[PDB]
Amino acid sequence: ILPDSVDWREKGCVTEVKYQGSCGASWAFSAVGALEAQLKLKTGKLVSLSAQNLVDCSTEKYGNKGCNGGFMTTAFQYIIDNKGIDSDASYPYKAMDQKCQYDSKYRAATCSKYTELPYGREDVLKEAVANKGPVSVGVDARHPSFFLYRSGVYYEPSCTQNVNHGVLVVGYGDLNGKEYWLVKNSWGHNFGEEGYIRMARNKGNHCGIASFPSYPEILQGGG
Ligand SMILES: CS(=O)(=O)N1CCc2c(c(-c3ccc(Cl)c(C#Cc4ccc5c(c4)CN[C@H](C(=O)N4CCCCC4)C5)c3)nn2CCCN2CCOCC2)C1
Repeated sequence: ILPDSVDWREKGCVTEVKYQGSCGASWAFSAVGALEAQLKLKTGKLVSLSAQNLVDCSTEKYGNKGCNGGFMTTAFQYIIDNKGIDSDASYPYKAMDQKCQYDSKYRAATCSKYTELPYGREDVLKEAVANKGPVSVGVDARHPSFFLYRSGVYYEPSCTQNVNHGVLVVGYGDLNGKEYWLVKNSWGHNFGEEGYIRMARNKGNHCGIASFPSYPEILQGGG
């Protein structure tokens, strides 16, 4: 059923790693990264979507606080409510709160709905990553080892299932045995392995990677 390893970069479904700088917008980058994959899947076009759009426009109605943090799930809801999100090129990232400047002329994607996965279920997360696409997740990124990660599979004994940082699961596999989740971060290419971190998989919901997963969908009609 499920492949032993998945890497959605292999299908050209993952945009370049972004750099959030001095702005707590990991939640926005995680959300656009998940939708970028669906847009390529459904239309063949890979285009970076506007995290700034979310920072500026998905605000108090969505419990989001711009550069002070927010949630992928309600980011998706904003995109649904708004009937669109702009391309990154048309609405570029400035790493600060701005007035909402959404322009339907430059809408690059929509969202029909989003699905939240059950808490801590790494088997269900694996199936979604394999069968649906990259999944937005929160992790516990509070511990210094996360900041210093360079290579290998990340395991932090002090990690908890309480999450405060948004990332994108773009695959999974095993490094010489050691099972991992392939995680796209938004701290630029100088973080980890060219912007990516392999996070311990199947170790009791390590760092909360499976605590609050979600993914959006762009539906093609229905029956
Ligand atoms: C405690 S819990 O784990 O139990 N859990 C509690 C329940 C929960 C959590 C997450 C979740 C899932 C995924 C992510 Cl990614 C995040 C997050 C986050 C986040 C992202 C960024 C920042 C902060 C937090 C905190 N501030 C940071 C900041 O300001 N910075 C400025 C200085 C430099 C950068 C940092 C930025 C949170 N979903 N749900 C379920 C839906 C919760 N409903 C969502 C709609 O509304 C009402 C609440 C957290």
